[PDB]
Amino acid sequence: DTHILVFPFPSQGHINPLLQLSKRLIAKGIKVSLVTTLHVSNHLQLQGAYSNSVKIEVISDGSEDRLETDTMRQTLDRFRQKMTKNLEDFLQKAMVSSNPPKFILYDSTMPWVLEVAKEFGLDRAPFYTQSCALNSINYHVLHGQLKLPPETPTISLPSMPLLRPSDLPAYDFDPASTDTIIDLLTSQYSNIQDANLLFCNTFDKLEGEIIQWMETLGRPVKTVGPTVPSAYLDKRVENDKHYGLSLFKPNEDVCLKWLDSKPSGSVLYVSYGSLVEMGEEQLKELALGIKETGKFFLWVVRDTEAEKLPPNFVESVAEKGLVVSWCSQLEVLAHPSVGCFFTHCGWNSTLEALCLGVPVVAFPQWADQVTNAKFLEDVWKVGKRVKRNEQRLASKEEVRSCIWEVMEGERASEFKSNSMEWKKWAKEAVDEGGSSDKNIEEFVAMLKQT
Repeated sequence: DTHILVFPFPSQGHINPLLQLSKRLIAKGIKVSLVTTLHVSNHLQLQGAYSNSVKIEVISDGSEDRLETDTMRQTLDRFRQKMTKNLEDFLQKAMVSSNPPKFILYDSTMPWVLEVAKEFGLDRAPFYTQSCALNSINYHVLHGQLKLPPETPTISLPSMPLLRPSDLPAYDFDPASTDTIIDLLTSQYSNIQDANLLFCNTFDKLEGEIIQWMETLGRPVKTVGPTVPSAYLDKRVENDKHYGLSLFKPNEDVCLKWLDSKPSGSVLYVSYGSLVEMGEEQLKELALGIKETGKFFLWVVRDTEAEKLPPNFVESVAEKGLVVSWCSQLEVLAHPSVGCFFTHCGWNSTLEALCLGVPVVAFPQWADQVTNAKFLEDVWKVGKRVKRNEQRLASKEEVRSCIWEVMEGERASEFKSNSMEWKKWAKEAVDEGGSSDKNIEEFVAMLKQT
């Protein structure tokens, strides 16, 4: 039996994609051990009950954890030194055991894993959990064809759409972290020469040209996405309705009953992200913009954010708006009453919109979200970006008009038509003989050749 290690970066947004790939691998008979920290194993129940369940390997004592006093460098230098020793310690034992691991698949955000694999003579592959488009951008920043301040008003990278400065990741919301973030991002492409493969959380129909460009860098590139549960795609992995490894523990939901009573394709599902902190002025323009559409909306917004809503807002939308602390985004997006998705354009939510065939109103906030929004609007053509002002503030009218344009406007039919197509192609890719299934089959066969 073939054994591999999967080593995600310990942050929500990064763990899910690897857990999901780990499920496709165990479904093809690979034994998977998940290498992770004391902190992640305490807050997630990763241990399934079965013979083929992912084995959880805690390799840290918690002393590598982020302190709230830390400057980003401090958090990263410490994480690296301690986790480097932890992995080395783990491999010193694992590699001389009964059936040692034949591979380590690690989040591309931890390129120092490659150096450890190299010392132990262990086959290794980084996993790029965000768009291939952002692999092009960061590679070009690394090799100098692109600067941290864009040197021109239009950027034409090879095999890419034209990008403006406002289409490029904005990592500068904390002008103290920006350089640290960019060096960490650009450092994921420096040591690829020694990578067995480069895994990408995308699919060939979505980013084909960019993936073909990446293949020119000299290593085999395997598209294995989207990492969305099987029950919403090919449905070949029994019970796969959630991101996690252990048996799904349903919350008590009010959202689906509410959606059941609204017309087919009628309601705007609103989520500007579980991690985004939105200022009160923008929050109010967003709220009144949604209200000024007169459409049914379901808005999921956590209590610390909900606190910042205009005092009488929730009461004023008693008829049309359901504003709640939690729903299952996957179950909401899959619901026939949901016609449009107002999103922050995080890669994970972007893949879910594409997979579940829901047109978007793109309200990107930080980082790769701006580039994800550019592709959703101009490349995949499944909706529109809220126009924002010089101040970056999106007015209530620009929120209202954008929602109306996507849901009711001239290109409304086109957005839905294109979303149904991307839903088909996404399912195709992960279904038997799909571009992604074939990359996973190929990988599994290679592993079996030890």
